Amino acid sequence: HRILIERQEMSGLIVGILLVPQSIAYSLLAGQEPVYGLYTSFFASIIYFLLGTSRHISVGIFGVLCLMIGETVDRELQKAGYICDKSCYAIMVGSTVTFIAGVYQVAMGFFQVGFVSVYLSDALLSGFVTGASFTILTSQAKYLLGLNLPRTNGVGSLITTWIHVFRNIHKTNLCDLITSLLCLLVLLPIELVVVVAATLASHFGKLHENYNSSIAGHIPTGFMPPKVPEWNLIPSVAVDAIAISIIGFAITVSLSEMFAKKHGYTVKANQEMYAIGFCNIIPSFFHCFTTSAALAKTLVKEQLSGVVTALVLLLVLLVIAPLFYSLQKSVLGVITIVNLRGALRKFRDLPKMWSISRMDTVIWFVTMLSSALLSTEIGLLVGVCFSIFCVILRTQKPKSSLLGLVEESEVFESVSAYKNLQIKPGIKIFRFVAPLYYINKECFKSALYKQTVNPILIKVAWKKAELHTIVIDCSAIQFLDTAGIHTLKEVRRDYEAIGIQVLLAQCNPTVRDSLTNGEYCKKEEENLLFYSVYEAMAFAEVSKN
Amino acid sequence: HRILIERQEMSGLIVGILLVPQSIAYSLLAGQEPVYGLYTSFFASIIYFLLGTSRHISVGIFGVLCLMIGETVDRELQKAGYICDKSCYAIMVGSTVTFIAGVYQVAMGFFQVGFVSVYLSDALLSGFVTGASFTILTSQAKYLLGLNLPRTNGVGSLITTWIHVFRNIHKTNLCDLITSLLCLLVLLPIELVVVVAATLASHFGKLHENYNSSIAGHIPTGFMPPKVPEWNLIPSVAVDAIAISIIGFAITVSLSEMFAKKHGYTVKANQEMYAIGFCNIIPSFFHCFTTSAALAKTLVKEQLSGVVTALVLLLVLLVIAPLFYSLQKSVLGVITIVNLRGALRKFRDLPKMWSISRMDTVIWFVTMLSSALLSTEIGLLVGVCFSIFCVILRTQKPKSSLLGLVEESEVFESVSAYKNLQIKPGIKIFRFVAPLYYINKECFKSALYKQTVNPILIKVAWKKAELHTIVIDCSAIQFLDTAGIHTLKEVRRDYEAIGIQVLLAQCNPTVRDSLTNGEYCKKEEENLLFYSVYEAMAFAEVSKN
Repeated sequence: HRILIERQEMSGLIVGILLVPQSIAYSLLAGQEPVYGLYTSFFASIIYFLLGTSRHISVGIFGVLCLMIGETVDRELQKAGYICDKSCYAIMVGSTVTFIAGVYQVAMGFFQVGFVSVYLSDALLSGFVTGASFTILTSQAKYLLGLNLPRTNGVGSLITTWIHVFRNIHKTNLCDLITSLLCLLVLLPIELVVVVAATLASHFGKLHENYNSSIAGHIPTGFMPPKVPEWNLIPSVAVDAIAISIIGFAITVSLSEMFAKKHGYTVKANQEMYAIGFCNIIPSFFHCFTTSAALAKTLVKEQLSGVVTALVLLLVLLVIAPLFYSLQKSVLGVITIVNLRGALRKFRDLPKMWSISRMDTVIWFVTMLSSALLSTEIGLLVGVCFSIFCVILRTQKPKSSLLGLVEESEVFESVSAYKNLQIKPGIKIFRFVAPLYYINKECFKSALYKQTVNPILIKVAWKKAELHTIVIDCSAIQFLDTAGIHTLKEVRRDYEAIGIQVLLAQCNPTVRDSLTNGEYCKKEEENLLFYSVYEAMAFAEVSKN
Repeated sequence: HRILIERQEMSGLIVGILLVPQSIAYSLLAGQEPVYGLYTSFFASIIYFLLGTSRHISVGIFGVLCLMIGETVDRELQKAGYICDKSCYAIMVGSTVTFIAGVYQVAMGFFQVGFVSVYLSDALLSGFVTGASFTILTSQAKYLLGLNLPRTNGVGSLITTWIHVFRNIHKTNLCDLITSLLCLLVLLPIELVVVVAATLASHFGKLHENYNSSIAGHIPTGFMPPKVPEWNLIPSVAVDAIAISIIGFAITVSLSEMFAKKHGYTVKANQEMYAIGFCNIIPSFFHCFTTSAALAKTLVKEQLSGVVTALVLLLVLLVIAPLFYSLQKSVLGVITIVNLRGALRKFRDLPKMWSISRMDTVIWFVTMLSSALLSTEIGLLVGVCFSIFCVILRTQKPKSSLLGLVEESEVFESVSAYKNLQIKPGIKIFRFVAPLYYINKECFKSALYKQTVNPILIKVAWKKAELHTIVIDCSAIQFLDTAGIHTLKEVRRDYEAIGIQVLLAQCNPTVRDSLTNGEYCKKEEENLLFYSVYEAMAFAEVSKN
């Protein structure tokens, strides 16, 4: 009773006016002069308009990217202790990091090795974004309170800044706090009106006369010399540029793909990789720090309209620049806070994530904690690795149950999950859902010994002094590592020694090849491998009689 | 046409005489006085006899363990630049590492958290052992040549020592080389005769008169004060002790289990963990450096006989000690080389490993290279992580094929691997062997779009301007992460929009719960989930007509 089978041989003005206040900071947070953030936004929009495929996205300054480049800039400053002065040296450092990141992105795009973008899960990404949003929140807290705490960096930056704030809660400006409260209650085209009102009030009332920290005049136009990167700092920033490029292009391709799935569906991942690479090389020579697809802006916008944004930026870089100076830094802080509100709202729908899948929620929380309390790069690395390990954990504990026959059908279901299932005596069909390899080898052996009889104990009892065949269903066993071949041979040998016959059913072609290479089936011994659970069970029934 | 199923609610003298020459070195390699290796062997045998369960093993000095403790000792010496003198300080350092490793082992045994022992595969272990064997070979090369190269440590120790040897190949003793050649040709109870002859020749001929480096007199007995560990160096050695304890107890349990499987089969893993823990704490207070199950000795032996070994050791520690001094260090080198021959022979059977499984062979080679060229601890870590990643790689590229019906049966086989399979027109049964999660989501979508039609392209062609149902077999899909739920919903939506009906078959109970929680099945929409490939295919056949 066997079957023989043979194998084969426009709206841009809004964003453009939202980007002006949304840069000074993302530039101040980045630790550079405010006009250079505007340079970054302008060059990013212009470059993406020249070449790009998203057709609905706002590439440019990305909070998290600015935070990472700022952390790298601060570390390089502390290492060097810095013509170069202060702003210029940091700006060159940022440009060097940008050039290296763009080179990495373009190399990955050309090599077609962009598969490294699949290790992010979007849950790791949401957690990482939320952690960075909290980090930006604490960074802007000192502008919110008009404080003057010393610069801090490294693991535990969040808690260190918070405890410094607690140390000198007092001795504030008390005008920045008041205007921050006013801007907060207004915010909760609102941003444009808010910045206009704040600028008008600061200019009319002479806020800086009361020691209120405000934005100084940023040099209009300028930037005439296209200073190339120094390239001596290349080794000192390469490791940071790796993570910067990975995050930037992964977020860009994710946003492009999601918007294309919304409509159009014409986004080519390799083309976006090329575009984000050239959005970090050509601008890098033009005093820029980074570029990536911005989550919030994209929401504000929702690529010709992008040109409009650039135009507005150019106007702000041509004649509207003095209209924006002498503006209190607290307004930039509250603007940053209300833009991070969008990423912060992900907390509200935490139960929805918990209901769908628990391990993902656990990965999300672990990534959040590692990317907020610890450093950003360490947080992302902890996230990617934790996700890879979680896949391993699912294999280590694997569903395993006996199988029962469904009446008037050949369907074999799980008796531990489905009721009214018939099992004839002397036949036990074991089912192991996960792959069998070195990790769950002991678990597979223990589960089989528990559901069925234990051959070793019964043999030792016999030496001191019902069930006759076992049908091991391998339908769900995707691969069998060297340890698996040995485990299966050992199981068969023990059960043969006790007096039981072990039958393998529904084996994958790959598992069949692995068993054949391991000499499990000997030389056409037969009665060991079967193509269906039903056929093997009927064969056992015949063999018993 | 559906089925309704409801869910449930003696020989010891030989080893003892082989251990004397097999310690001086494993002590010299460890960077300590030779008599302390004998102390370690004696205390290990005595402790394991008092408590233990292997009943066939030779716990004691393990080459790799001695190498690791010696590397830690050398690094601590360089950090401190060292009453303490030279030998005593290093000995205290080793004892501290031993105490910390024993504490770690006993804590893991008590906590029943020994599951961390399942991440080694025995292929990673074989590669790690081979790499350490090469490291010991290069370390003993300088005794083989009677050289005097300066001490080296860190990543690239092997190549650095080799290039130093090349730098001064000349200016050798030329007597140590000759006696090493003689011992080599004799070796290739042989070891006992060899050491006896070497000692007799060295004593009679006055080899050290010709600047031949020989073993100095080691203090007989002694060790009366049980000097407790300093405990100030505890933080400086904890990270090394972690790896030391993991390797030691994993090797011990592996050897105990394999020998028990050979016969007896009474080894309890937790009891062995406790024993190896107490084999590194009580001796640690008695001037010992480490303890683990030795691979080679065990072969020499093959626990009452272990006592015999201790007795011999005690005699060597009582009155036979001066019988062993003034013995050329080259003899110890050749003895170490011929004992590493056993681990080196694993190269000969490399094709056998390649035939059984290729990825394991790749893991073995990667671990070998990382544990020989780079440092030992970095090699082991590179091994464990690489193995965990390799499981991920198998999922990223997953077998995927269409399914065909087997004549006069309900068996559905793979048409890409099995011939003479019937597929009626308009039905395509896709099979995805690996789990569906964030890693292979794109691969699953691409494979399905390739074998069947591509809904997005056909829809865009229709907008610019045969197959009617798809049965997705989920029998091998163990788990569905949040991304999987979204991918399946997107696939169903696209195929519904084009005009095709998507059917899921043989879903696991866990996958059913995941789909239900993700609102894939809506509210009893039916005709979406089926318990068998046959039932869903017949339902499609009826629905077409």
